[PDB]
Amino acid sequence: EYKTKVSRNSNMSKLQAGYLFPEIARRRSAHLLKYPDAQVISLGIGDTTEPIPEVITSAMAKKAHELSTIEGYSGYGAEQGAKPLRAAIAKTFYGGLGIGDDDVFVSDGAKCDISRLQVMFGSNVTIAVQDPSYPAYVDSSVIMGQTGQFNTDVQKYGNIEYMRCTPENGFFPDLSTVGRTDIIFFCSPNNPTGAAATREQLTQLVEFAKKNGSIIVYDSAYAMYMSDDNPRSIFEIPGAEEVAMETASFSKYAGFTGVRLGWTVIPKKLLYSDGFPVAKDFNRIICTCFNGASNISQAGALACLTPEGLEAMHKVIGFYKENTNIIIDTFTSLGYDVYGGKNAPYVWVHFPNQSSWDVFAEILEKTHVVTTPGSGFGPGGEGFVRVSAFGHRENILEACRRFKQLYK
Amino acid sequence: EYKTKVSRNSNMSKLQAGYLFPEIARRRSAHLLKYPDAQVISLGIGDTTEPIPEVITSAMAKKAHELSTIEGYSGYGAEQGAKPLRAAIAKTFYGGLGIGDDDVFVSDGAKCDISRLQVMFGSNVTIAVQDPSYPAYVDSSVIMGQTGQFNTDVQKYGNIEYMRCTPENGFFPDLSTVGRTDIIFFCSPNNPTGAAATREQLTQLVEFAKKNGSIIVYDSAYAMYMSDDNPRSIFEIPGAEEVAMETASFSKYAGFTGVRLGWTVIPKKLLYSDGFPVAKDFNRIICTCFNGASNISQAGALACLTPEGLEAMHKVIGFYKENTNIIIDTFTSLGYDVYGGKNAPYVWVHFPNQSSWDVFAEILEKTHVVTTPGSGFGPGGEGFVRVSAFGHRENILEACRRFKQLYK
Ligand SMILES: *Cc1c(COP(=O)(O)O)cnc(C)c1O
Repeated sequence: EYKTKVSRNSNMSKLQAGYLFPEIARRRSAHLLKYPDAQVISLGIGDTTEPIPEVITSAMAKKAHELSTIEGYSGYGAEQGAKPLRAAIAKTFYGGLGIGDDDVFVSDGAKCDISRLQVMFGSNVTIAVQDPSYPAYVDSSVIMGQTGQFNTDVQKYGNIEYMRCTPENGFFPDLSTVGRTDIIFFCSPNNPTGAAATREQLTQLVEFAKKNGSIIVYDSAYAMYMSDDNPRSIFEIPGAEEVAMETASFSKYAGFTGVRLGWTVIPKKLLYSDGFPVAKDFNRIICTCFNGASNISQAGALACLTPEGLEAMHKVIGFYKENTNIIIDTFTSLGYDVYGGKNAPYVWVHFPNQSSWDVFAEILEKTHVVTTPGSGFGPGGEGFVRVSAFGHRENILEACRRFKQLYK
Repeated sequence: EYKTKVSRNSNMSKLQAGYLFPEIARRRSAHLLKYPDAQVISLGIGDTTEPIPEVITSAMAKKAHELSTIEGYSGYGAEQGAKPLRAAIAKTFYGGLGIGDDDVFVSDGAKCDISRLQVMFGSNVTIAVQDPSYPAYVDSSVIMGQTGQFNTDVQKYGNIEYMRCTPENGFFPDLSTVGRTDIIFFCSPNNPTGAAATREQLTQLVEFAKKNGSIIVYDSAYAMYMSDDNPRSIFEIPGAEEVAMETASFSKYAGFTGVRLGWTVIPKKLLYSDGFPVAKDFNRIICTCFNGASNISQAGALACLTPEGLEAMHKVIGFYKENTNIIIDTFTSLGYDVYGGKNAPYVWVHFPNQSSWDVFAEILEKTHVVTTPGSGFGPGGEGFVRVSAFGHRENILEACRRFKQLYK
């Protein structure tokens, strides 16, 4: 029984358990083993369910055809992203906010941007996250050697600042009790709570980062579901250009979850403590560690940033916000406290006194509905469950009538 | 100017000057500011130039049309890649070599595979690479914390074993001179040299990884260009499954360079010194730090692994193999030592008593042909130049009459 002499990466061993999502999918592969005929409805992973609009798919199909012509054939392409696409993103999403074409970095998706940022920052930085938050920030940090071990008494990795975002503080932390770090990851609208920060809130966030000499990594993945009058971008806060970057994705807006495109914006005025432009480093990482987003997907996102493309996406965003209103109403009618739902395609449901893993297991077994337990998302966390609103209309109506049968 | 309080990642300051291909791209733009009317032919960056075979692009297109239907809409994940694709890759390139479906991890390409591997390994391993070798292994190693500083005397980074590969050893390390490392990056058919390890050399390498307790990262990106009767996979060497993983790309066979599809194979018996399965850590990385190759790229890759697919790839590999014989004929008829171009789309031309940067500057200046100086690939390296065989036939032909003009 042979073994090499290379030691496992000790940051891999720190990881408490497997990644939240494959584990949920694991738990559900198991349920369809126990019950091969169960009509399983999945509102677990925020996985878009509608076709991509024909305006996007034609662009992609035509790009594929053109690769078989001498004149349409491209090859390797700027790994920063096609220039017309960087421009279109700058203008569409950041026009009037001080961002140029050269500040946008197109990628194969935000999960990949996140880990690209993390290799760039290195393992000598400390980080803060919202609690609860999206598990890829915490997990990438452990992986990169930014942390200590996991403490099972608090449910926290050591050396990470966890910023409690609760129903009682509007899901915004009390920044007077948050310890300085190098990096602050901020998701708005938040996954899993659905909370979108206010102009005044983000104002404080910028001031805080500016006082502590921190970088904010702002995740606007969901910002197109905004209903309230709140910034969609951090760069709307004057002074964000000296302390902030933004990551986003086409997945939620265009349904590109299997299709794969995002970007990150690093402004010319984000500098490390020696004056070295942070953008200059991310560019160096992108050239050595990534090979550029797919040219078919880039033609895709290009067609998105057009009157028709934007119309198409508004429609699909409207469909999901309806599903979410339906989910909100069902749990409200059943007597539960539900947050989120206004500014994001998922709802955040309080089950007081119960473990969220237990709730998840109950709903799954009795209803054949997949949800996501809150403590998948950090210690603040327990016992909320995130219910996602990405399903066909019939599927959400039926999941909803299941939750109705189940609860009193 | 305002500056944050976070320090630059010291692994990025280690790096330097500033990635080779940008460096050549500059000198190419500089050159054209000098010769505005100049007909510049690029035999530089190894980049595919023929259209993707129709049978591929049709598959990719049809996939794109399908994302706009209820039936054929997808969504996320299985970031390991789709089952049928992993199956087809296992069967087609590793049939008979003990490799299961589950050992194959589909990625969006070989540069992103080295990223993910290097993060899985962590900052604490040491690495051996061939000298000259493809920059991505070296630069990614620096980025990850694996080296010390660059030494301008010898032109190498501290803490890397550079395994020299020269005319005098027929471009294979003399392994009894090679110090132990944790990882050995090994590319055959090699880039830049075009040299493909023999069955007896690869057996020597595995036996060396076995006694040193090392991991081989075998790079078969050019394996489909093999002409000599040499193993195309490391897994052809009995015992490789205990000490080797393999990394490949569709970029150089279907011209996927701008489309983006690769894979990495990790056998079941590859373990760390504590008995832990390397593949498991890899699966954890790909799950948390990547979101999968594109569904459209996967559909393309699947169309390749079919009789028509394979027929198409052979015809393109053949086109470029004919380009490369013409390059060899011409340098050889001109008196030089010319290496590779038998098992690879690269010729390795010896220009003794000159620096490769000057031969490059000379060729570029006086013929309007871009090459790649051998020194961009490491000290061993000096002074060859690499000539790529990817371009249109007329372009290769024209560059070749231009070489004759130029030489003695
Ligand atoms: C082209 C090439 C690869 C493939 O890179 P992709 O990211 O798939 O394009 C890998 N290794 C070497 C040495 C190469 O030349």
